[PDB]
Amino acid sequence: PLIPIVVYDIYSRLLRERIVCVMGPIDDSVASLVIAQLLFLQSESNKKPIHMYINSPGGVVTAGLAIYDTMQYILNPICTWCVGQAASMGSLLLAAGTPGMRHSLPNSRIMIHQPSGGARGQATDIAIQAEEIMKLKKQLYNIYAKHTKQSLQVIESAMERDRYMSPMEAQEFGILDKVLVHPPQDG
Amino acid sequence: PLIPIVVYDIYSRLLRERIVCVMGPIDDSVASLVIAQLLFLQSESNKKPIHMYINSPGGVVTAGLAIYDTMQYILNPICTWCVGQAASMGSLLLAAGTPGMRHSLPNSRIMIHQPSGGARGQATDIAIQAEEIMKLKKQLYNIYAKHTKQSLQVIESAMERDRYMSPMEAQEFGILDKVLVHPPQDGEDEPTLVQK
Amino acid sequence: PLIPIVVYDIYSRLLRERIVCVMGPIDDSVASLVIAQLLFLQSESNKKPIHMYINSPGGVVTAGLAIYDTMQYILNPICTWCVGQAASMGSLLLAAGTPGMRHSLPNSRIMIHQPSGGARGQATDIAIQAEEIMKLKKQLYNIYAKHTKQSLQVIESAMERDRYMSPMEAQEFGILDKVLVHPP
Amino acid sequence: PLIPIVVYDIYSRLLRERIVCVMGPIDDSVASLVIAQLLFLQSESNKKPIHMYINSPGGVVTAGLAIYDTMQYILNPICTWCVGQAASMGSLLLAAGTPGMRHSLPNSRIMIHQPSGGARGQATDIAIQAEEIMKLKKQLYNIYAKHTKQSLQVIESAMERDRYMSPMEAQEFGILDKVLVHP
Amino acid sequence: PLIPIVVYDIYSRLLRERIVCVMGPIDDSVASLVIAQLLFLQSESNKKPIHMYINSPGGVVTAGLAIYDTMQYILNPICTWCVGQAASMGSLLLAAGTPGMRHSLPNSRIMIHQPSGGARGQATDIAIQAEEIMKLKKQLYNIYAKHTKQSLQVIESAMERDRYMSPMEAQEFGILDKVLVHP
Amino acid sequence: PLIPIVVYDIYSRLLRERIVCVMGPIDDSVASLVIAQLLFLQSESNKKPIHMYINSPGGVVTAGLAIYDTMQYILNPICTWCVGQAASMGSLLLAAGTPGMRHSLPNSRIMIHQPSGGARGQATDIAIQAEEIMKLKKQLYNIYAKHTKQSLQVIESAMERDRYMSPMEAQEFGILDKVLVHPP
Amino acid sequence: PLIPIVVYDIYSRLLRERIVCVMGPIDDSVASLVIAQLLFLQSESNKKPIHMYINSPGGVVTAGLAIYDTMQYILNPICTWCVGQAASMGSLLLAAGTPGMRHSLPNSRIMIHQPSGGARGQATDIAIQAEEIMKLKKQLYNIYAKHTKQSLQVIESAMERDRYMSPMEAQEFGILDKVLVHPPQDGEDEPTLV
Repeated sequence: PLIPIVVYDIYSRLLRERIVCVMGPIDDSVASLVIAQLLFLQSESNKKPIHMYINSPGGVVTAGLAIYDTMQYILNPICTWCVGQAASMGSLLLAAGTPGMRHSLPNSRIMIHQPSGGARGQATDIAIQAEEIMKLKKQLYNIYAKHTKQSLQVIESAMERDRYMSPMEAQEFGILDKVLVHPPQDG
Repeated sequence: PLIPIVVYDIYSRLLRERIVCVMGPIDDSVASLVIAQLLFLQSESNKKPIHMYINSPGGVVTAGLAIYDTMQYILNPICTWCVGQAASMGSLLLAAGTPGMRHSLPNSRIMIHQPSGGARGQATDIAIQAEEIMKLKKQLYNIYAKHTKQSLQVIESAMERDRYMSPMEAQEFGILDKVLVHPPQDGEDEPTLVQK
Repeated sequence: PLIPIVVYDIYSRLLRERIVCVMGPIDDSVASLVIAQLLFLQSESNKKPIHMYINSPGGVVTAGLAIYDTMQYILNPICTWCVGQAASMGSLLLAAGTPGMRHSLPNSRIMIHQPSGGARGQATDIAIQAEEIMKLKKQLYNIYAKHTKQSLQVIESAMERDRYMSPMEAQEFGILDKVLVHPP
Repeated sequence: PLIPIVVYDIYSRLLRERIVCVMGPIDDSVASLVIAQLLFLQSESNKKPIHMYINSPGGVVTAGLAIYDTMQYILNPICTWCVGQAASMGSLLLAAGTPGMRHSLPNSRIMIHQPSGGARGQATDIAIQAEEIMKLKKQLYNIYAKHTKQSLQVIESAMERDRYMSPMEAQEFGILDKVLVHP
Repeated sequence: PLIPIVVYDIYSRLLRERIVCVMGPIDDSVASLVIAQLLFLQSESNKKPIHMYINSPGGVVTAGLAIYDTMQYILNPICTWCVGQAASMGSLLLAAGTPGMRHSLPNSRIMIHQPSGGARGQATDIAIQAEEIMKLKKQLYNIYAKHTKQSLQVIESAMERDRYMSPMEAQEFGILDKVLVHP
Repeated sequence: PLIPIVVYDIYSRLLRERIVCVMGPIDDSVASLVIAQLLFLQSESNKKPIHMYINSPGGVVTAGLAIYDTMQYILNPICTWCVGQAASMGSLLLAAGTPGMRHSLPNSRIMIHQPSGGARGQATDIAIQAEEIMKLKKQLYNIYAKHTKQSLQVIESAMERDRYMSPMEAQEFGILDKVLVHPP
Repeated sequence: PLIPIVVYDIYSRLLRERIVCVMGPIDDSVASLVIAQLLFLQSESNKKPIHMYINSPGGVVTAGLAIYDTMQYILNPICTWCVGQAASMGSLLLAAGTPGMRHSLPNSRIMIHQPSGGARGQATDIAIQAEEIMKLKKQLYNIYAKHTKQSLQVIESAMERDRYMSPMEAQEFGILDKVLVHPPQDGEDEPTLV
C-alpha cells in the first residue's frame, strides 16, 4: 500500500534517526537488510545508540542469530522496542538489546519457545540433523538465560511449549526492562 | 499503476497535510507504514493534530494493537475519520481517536466482534492457544470499554457475534463523536453535523 | 498499464484540470485513490467544480459509499460524466453529481440493481449477515430515491433485478440531467 | 521490458504528433487511455486533425462505444488508419473516422459481426440479459449503418456471421475511404 | 533486470543509429512498437536508410503484415538483417527489405511455411473461418512471390510444410541478397 | 531487488569497461542484449578489444549462433572468459573468441555435446524436423572443428554424448588458450 | 519490503565502502552480481582490502566455484565474514578468504559436505554424469584441503555426511582464523576475540 515519501522514503527517514525496523517473519533476506543497516549505522558512529523497532512473529533460527550476533558485536548501545508482538526469534532480539534499554508498548505481546524443524533421509542423516537442532536449542537456551538472567532450568521449563507473556510478565521474566506508559488522552 | 501526481504522489501529498490513511486489511506491513508515519508527524510537531482516514474490514489483532498503542503513545491529538467502513480492528482504531475528534461520514458502517483464530497440535498446545486467544478477547474488550465508556457487560454482550452499526448508532455507543455532512460551509465557523 | 507521460502522466495531467477518473471495478483500493484526489482538489479550491469521469461496471458497496459520501461532503460542485457505462455503484456515483451537472455521452448505458453478497456460518450468523445486507439495500434505495427524486416504491420495483437504461431513459428516471449531443 | 525511450517514451513522442494508438483488445483501461489522449489533443487544438492508428481484434462493446462517442464528441477531424487488422469494435472505430479520412494499409483486414456474450442464472435474469444484448446489437447496427451509409437491411445481413473484408472490399462497403500503399 | 543503460537504455541508443530490433515472437505488441520506431525514424529523416535486425521464430500473421505494410509505406530505404533466425512471418519481413539491402549472417537459418490456426463453432462458422485462413495463405504466398520472384507453384510447394533454408539457400530462393561474414 | 548501483547498474558499469556478461541460459532475449552491447562497443571503438565473461549452461542453438556470428562479424578482438561453466552453446562462444585470447578460471568446467530437441506431427513433419536438427548438428560440428582445429572425426566422436572437460582438457582440445589462476 | 535508500540503496552504500554481501542461496544469478562487484572494487583499487559478508545455506556448485576463482584471481586481499551460517558452498567461500582474514561471529554455524545431484537417461549417460559428479567431489575436496591445511583423508572423512561446526570448531579445522566478539573497542588497537 506502497510507500511514503516525504520529503526520502519513510523508512529511509527513520534510518536517518538511527532507527532500524525489524518487521514480519525473519529470514535471510530480512536479516541481511537489518544487518546491512546496523553495520551502516555503526559506520556513521560507533558510539551513538541505535534503535530497533520490532514487530515479528519469529523466523529462521540462523537468520535470527545473525541479527543477534551483529547487535552484540557492534559497539553501539542498542535500544529495542516491542511494537505489536515479538514472538520466537523476535523476542530473542528484543531481549538482546542493551540492558536497561529494552522497551515495549503496553499492548504488545511476547512469546518464547524451543526451536522447531525437520529431518529426513537415511537414519545416519536423521541422527546428524537431530543432533544439530539439539545444539541449536541449547544454544538458544543459553542466550536467553544470559539476557534474562534466568537459570537454564527456568528457561528450559518456560520454552518447552509456546509461552505467551504480557509486557509486564516479560519485564518480570527478564526479556525487557520497560513497559512504556501511555500519556493522558487529551480529552 | 494506480497512484497520481500532484506536485510526491497523491498519498505522500496528503501526508504533508498530516493525513494518514489506514485502508484495506490490517497486517504487519500496514501497521509498520502507519506507525512510521505517525512517529514522523509527531516529530514535525507534537502539537498539530493528526488525521487518520479509516476504511478497513479489519485485520491482524497484534498489528492493530501496534497501531493503537502508537496512537495512544504519541502526544498529538488524533482525529479519526470513518469512510466506507471500520470493521473489527478498524473500529478499534476509530474509537481510539482523541475524545471529541472521532468522526464518520453519514453512510459509513461500523462493526465490532470478538476475535477469531485457529489452533492445531497436541491437546496441550491447543489448550495454550485457547488461553492466549481468550486473553486477546479480554484485552480487546477492555480497550473498547475504555474508549466507548460502556461497561464490560455491555461490550461482552455486543461483541459475542458480529455487531454492525450505523454512524449514529456508533456515536450513541461511544465509538464515534460526530457524523459530518460537510466541513465548515461558506460563512460558517463549525462543520455541519448529522442531527439526532 | 495505463499511463502516457506528458508534459506528469496523462491521468495526472487531467487531475491538473480537476478531473478524477473512476475506471473499472470499484473496490477499497480505487475508492482510496478517488477520495485522495477529491480531497486534494478541495484543498486546492473548495469552490471550483470538480469533474468525475465515470466508466465502471460497479464494485464493492461500502467502497462505493465511501466515494459517494466524499462527493457529498466536500463543498465543491461535482460534475459527473458517464463514458461507456455506469453500472451498479457506478450509476449511483453518476447520479450523485450536483443536480444539473450529471452528463452522459449518447451511446453509454446505465444499470441499477439491488446489492448481492454472501452469508455463511451458523443460522445466527447468517441471520446477522442477512439483516446487514437488507440494511445496505434500503440505504442504497434511499440514496437513489433522493438523487433521482423517485418514490421508494419506484426504486424498489426498478432495482429488484438488473435494470439497464439508455442515456435518455436514465435522464427521464432522474439518474442524470444531460444527454450530450454530438457535433455535426 | 518493452518500451523505447526517446528524445519520455516512443508512444508519448507520437502523441506530440497528435497520433493516438489503438492496439490490442479493447477494454475499459484501453478506452480510458485512448479517451484521455483524445481530450488532451482537443484542448491542445480543436482544429488540427488527430490520427488514430488501429490494430485491434476488437474487445468490450461498452468500452468501444466509449471511444466512439468520444471520437464523435470532439470537434477535431479524425483520420483513422487500419494497420494489421480492425476486427469487430476495432472496425466500428475505423468507420467512425471523419468522412474522407478513413484509411487502410494494403494488407490489413477488416471484420464486422453482431455482438456475442453470455448469461446464466434464473430465467428472469437470462431474459433480461438477452433483451440487453439485443439492444446492443441494434445499437451497433445503426451506427454501422450511419457511417457506412448502408441500409439497415444490408448491415443486418452482413453481420449475422463473421464477415471479413480486404481493404478494397471495406472501401466499397463504406467502412473506409482510401487504401494507401505509399505517402 | 536485463537492460544496460547508456549513455539511455541500450536499445534506445541503437534507435539513435536508425536501428530497429525485431526480437522474439511477433504479435500486436511487438508490431506496434516496431511500427512506432519505423515511423519515428521516418520523421527525423525520410531519406536515411533504416536498419532492421531480425531474430524471430515468427508470430501472428496480421501483426506481421502490419509491420510489412509500414515497411513498404515509409519512403526510407530498409536494410534487413537475419540474425540467428528469421522463421515464418520473420522471414517475410526479411524478404520485404529494399532490394539489394537484405542481409544474413553466415550461420542464421530461414524458415517459411503456410499459416496455421483454428476453426470452431457451427459448420457455417467453420467454413467462414476456413475461407478466411485460406485467403491469408494466398495473400502471404503472393507477398513472398513478389519479393522472391518465385512462381506461385514454387512457393506453394515450398510452404506446404516447414521449409528450412541456409543463408545461401535463402539468397538463391530470393529471400535475401547478401550473406556477410565481415562488414 | 538483486541490483547494486554505483557510480550505474553494476553491469552498465562493467560495460563502460567494454565488458559483456553472458549469464544464464542462452535464448533470444539474452542474445539480443549481448549483440546490442557488442554492436555498441564496436561503435565506441572498432580497435579496442572486448571482454566477454561467460557463465552459462548453454541454451537455444539459433540464439547462440546469433551471438557467434556477431562476434565474428565485428572487427574488435574478443577475449572470452569461462567463469563457473561454459556448457553446450556456451562452450561454443568461449571457443569463438579471438585466437590466443580465450581464457578460463582454474575451476570452471566446459561441456560440449550434439544438439537435442523435439518433434511431433505427421511422419512427413517428423522427417523434416529430423533433417533440420541433423543439419544443425553438422553446422555446429564444423564450427567447433574450425575454432578448435580438430578434425570432424574427432569432433563427431567427442560430441556424440555429453563431454565434460576441465579447463586444461579444454585447452588441450582447442576450446581455449589459457587457464588463469591469477593475471599474467 | 524493499530496500531503504540512504544517502542510495543500503547495499550500494556498503559497496561504496568496499563491502560485498553474499546472502541466501548461491546460483548463477547471485554469482554474477558478486563477481561483478568484486571486479568493480578491483578497478577502484587493486590494493585496498575487500570485505565479503557471508550468510548462505549454499547453492549451485559451478556458481560457487565462479565466485571462488574470482576471489583468488583478483589481486586485493579478501576478508571473509560469516554471520548466521556458511553452509556447503558458503563455507567454501568463507575458507577461501585471505589467510588471517577469515572471520565469524560467535553464533554462526558452518557446515561442509560432499556435493549432491541427479543422473538420468541411458546407462551410458548415467555413467557420464556419475563420473562428472565424482570429479566435482574431488575438486571440492582439494579446494578445502588447500585452504584448511587438512589432509585429503581428513577432508574426505569429514565431508562424507553433513558436518556442522561451531565457529571455534571451524577455526580449529582451518575454515576460518578469528571468532570476533567486538571490533577494536574504545582505547584498544585490536578487535576482541573469542
